[PDB]
Amino acid sequence: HLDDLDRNILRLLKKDARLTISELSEQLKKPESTIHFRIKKLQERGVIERYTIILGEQLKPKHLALIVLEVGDFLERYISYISSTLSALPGVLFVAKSGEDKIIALVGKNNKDELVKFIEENITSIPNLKHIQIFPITEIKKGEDLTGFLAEV
Amino acid sequence: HLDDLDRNILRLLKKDARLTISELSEQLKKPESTIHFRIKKLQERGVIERYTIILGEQLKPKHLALIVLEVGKPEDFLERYISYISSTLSALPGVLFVAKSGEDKIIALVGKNNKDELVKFIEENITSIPNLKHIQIFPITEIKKGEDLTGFLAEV
Ligand SMILES: [Au+]
Ligand SMILES: [Au+]
Repeated sequence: HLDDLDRNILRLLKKDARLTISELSEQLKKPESTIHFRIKKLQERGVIERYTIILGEQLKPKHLALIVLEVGDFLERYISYISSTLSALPGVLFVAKSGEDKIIALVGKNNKDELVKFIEENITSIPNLKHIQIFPITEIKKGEDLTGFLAEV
Repeated sequence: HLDDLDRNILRLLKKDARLTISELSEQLKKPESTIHFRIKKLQERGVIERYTIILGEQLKPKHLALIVLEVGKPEDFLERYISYISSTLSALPGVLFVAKSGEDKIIALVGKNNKDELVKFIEENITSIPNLKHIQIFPITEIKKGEDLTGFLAEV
């Protein structure tokens, strides 16, 4: 399906999605036609799903915590309720189900006491409620751009 | 300092960064030269940090897991030991995502294609790490907010 030309195109566009057809041709030493037709195929077959931007600077939250929460058939539904409630809240960047059972959230605020207060009013406050682990993120070694990607507004 | 027009431009670009200035000016009802200037300015200040693509399900990992490691004992040695495990993990295929929590934990996001490749991954690269007090594995069953994370982090 994908050969090395497709993969090289995708790698360049992951670093800088502004790169035009003549630019990729000059960087990849392939004719402009060839590249044009490859890109057009990656887009029609959904391999490139979407073009977006990474936010930097004053729009990445300063303090991040990862939270894993465990609730104690009504169960499918209660996790659905908690997770839509968390999804609607500002500074909640990522929400996922895990097993039956569990919710993973990444939350971010600009003040650490604001992040404590937020946990504490919106998460530790959920009824039935067996366990919660909070993992404040002190540094990111790989995937630093994730915050700028998930960050809203 | 950001105003409503700054935010509105960013929202649309976060939506679809293929949107050109003339399309943004039509959608926002602002002269083209204002949009243009605002975009150059956000790019210069690093508010728009980077333009990227999100990969489609052919290149996304089908099975994702979050891993939480807690080190028992490697204080200057703890810091250095975590760096070592961080760098070892980062160099591995499928590793999305590595972060340090507090002085003693490593958080990783791993994608593979089966259950299975993940089990085999944990056998080989996680339970082989010496001096770990705790290992937790949280399979991602369903992403509710942020589903395009794995298309963003997917390596090719
Ligand atoms: Au916290
Ligand atoms: Au395992």
